[PDB]
Amino acid sequence: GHMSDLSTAPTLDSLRVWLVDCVAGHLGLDAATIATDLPLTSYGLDSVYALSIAAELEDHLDVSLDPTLIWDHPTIDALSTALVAELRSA
Repeated sequence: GHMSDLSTAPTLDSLRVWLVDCVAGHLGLDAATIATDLPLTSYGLDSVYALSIAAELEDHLDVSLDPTLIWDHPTIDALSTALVAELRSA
């Protein structure tokens, strides 16, 4: 019913959906067929794209990403895991 935001207490569903939804909006394609199970390469984006794009994404969640790290989590599964981790250590 009520759409929960995060209240400093984000949920895996809110993030995971954020990532896929983020790409969908970015490219404009359908989220159900974005690439949640595929890397960013599928978008055919240049290396310079990740810089600005990866910056915009993380800039939205008030966080900074690492260089070799971005190429480490090119998928939503990894990125989401890392994102939720920001709220959960272990």
